[PDB]
Amino acid sequence: VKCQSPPSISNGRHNGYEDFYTDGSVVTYSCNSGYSLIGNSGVLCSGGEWSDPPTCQIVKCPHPTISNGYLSSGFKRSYSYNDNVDFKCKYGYKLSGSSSSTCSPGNTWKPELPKCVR
Repeated sequence: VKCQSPPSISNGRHNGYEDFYTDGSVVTYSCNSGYSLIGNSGVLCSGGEWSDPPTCQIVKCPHPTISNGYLSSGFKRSYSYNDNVDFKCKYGYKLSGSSSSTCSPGNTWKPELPKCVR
């Protein structure tokens, strides 16, 4: 079985390091300047069939806010895919949820923002 170069994708493209993949190979796809590449940064042609291909969407999360348990490690007026914001529970409060989230590739803060509780 063989795996020719992968076809284009969601407004994105593919450019690994060859033009005749076969099996167990991978291709780091590319997204238009502005679209985030979601997935395992590399398609996976296994058995002559490309699989688990990444996406080319816009990863612009809202804001990693929370009940006083805001973050104090890396928070910018704007973020996108990654940018893990650590949540500093305001005062001796506990963060019910996750004290460390990140601007995922779906425009959000995963895991679910934390909750500063007592």
